[PDB]
Amino acid sequence: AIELNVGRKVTVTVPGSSANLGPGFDTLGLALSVYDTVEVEIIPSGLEVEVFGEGQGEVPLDGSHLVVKAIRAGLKAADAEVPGLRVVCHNNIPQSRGLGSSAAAAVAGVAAANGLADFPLTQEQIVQLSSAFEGHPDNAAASVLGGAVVSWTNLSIDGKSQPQYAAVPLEVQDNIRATALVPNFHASTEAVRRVLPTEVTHIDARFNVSRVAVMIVALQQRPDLLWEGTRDRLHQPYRAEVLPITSEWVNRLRNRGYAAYLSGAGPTAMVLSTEPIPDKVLEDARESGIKVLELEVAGPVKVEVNQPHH
Amino acid sequence: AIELNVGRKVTVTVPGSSANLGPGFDTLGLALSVYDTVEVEIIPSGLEVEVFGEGQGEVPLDGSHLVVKAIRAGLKAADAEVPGLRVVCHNNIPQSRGLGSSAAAAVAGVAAANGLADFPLTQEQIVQLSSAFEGHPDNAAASVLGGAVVSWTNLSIDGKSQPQYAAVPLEVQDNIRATALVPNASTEAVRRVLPTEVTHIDARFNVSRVAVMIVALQQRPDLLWEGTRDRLHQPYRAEVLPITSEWVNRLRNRGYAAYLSGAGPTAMVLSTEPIPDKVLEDARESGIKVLELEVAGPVKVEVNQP
Ligand SMILES: [Mg+2]
Repeated sequence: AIELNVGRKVTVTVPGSSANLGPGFDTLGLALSVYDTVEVEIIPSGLEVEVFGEGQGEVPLDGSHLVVKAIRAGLKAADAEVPGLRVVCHNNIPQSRGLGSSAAAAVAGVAAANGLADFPLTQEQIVQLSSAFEGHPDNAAASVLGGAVVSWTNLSIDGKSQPQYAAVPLEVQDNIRATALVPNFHASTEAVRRVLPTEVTHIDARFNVSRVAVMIVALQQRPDLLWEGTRDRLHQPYRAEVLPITSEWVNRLRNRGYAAYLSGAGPTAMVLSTEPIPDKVLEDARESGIKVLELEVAGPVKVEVNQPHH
Repeated sequence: AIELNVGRKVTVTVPGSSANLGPGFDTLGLALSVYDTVEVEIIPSGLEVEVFGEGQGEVPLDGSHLVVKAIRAGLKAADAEVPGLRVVCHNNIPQSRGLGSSAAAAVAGVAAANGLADFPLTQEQIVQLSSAFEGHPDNAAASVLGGAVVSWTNLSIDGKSQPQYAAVPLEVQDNIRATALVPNASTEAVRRVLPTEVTHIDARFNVSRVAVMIVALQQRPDLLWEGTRDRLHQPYRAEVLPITSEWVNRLRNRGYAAYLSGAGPTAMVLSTEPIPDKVLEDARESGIKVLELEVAGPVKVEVNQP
């Protein structure tokens, strides 16, 4: 293993992301313009980790351990080692709201480690390493690649064998935007997959196959089809049971023609459009205690090298 | 939840520990005179965690997340809340070498949390909390109570929720010392070798020897040798840990009560007189870092700023 020098420092800016996008359960992801910023500096000894981003008076954020584990895993894959690390995080991605906070933290750490080692790893390797941690693969890929992505896993059966995680970028039309409606409750709990059935009808499976295909063309060239492409029968009807309020916001929005869907497993409802959502709709959400984020589709994780080369 | 004051600071000193002690697998534990120091201070905002203690040029140490996890769980149990934490660790307990570094970090965090919240927790609660992170109350209880301890990881209450962890102090003879032989290995998943079943006769053996061991620790150090014999984990770990198993055997073949500390790779010897240099230096040649330890007292918490 090559030893990296004291003073080497990078600054990683990683976007959050939204998964599923309606019918694209465990496969589609969309990077969003809300960011965690992770500075990593090689120091002579010790591990120093700082995490900031919570409101005044509130309890400290999560993910510091996740960023560290990801940095370690990246350094290993880069065949590099360090005598010491200082890690400083400014996290703006809302956590446990279905906006890809954990996945982004893993991506930041792998990408930081890669930058520190002068970038020996490929994008494909970064997607592999970051996806293996806590956050889902469709989120991690979005945070790495930017834009909209298709992701998939090959469960290697010879034998253990960690799964392959792969992803490819979609083209997104430049005028598509994303508006998040983020409720307060840290719920949903991990009982949103205990609600997913073991069996579905062939007809419903068929339905999702065609609507995910429609969603992909909607994203790339037909934003008038976003409403059709965000229909789902594989996960949202079941999760609606657990998130009755989020479901009412999605239904209300969809009934008015908005391409609304459940962000990941919730409770955030996301709306994709080419025009801004009307003020009255957004202020109604805000008065109800729902945070409104008027976001852009984000580009890829960015790694800036702070320490000059000589 | 009650909000604790900004500027309150505690300093926790925690001992490492040795588990099993031969036959007392997942039960016996002994606190040892090598320490971690954890300072925790409530600050206005954010989380700041620092861990130091590795040698010059070495990769940084583990356990910073464990200490934080433990502090959180201790704050929850104390029904306390904080706006921010500064956590600084100086660790001397060698990690992944059977000397209870992980468990001590958990103990440090819960104890720091307890002290920050003005000590509303009982000793028994602190054992429960800190043992939960490891599933190894023998190490955890040792670091909390000090001395030697008997712990029962069982009461897996009940089907299914959080198992209860408890322990009680043994009184150790004052002239009993511990000499650790640390290979300067430790590849994990070490229950490869732990079988699903074992013969009633081998089970018979350990039950009698852990009992001999308790008496040996309390009043008869001449029985340490007999008390440290095992047939429930050490012959199986001997497969994955040779050199360790050979240092154990050639020490037991002389006048010495040697056992596998935790799961290894450290070999530990309990005795009442110092081990001869004419054997220690023979170990230091073969890559072994020799550590002469005493039995430690309980985790200590200083409130350095009210
Ligand atoms: Mg994963």
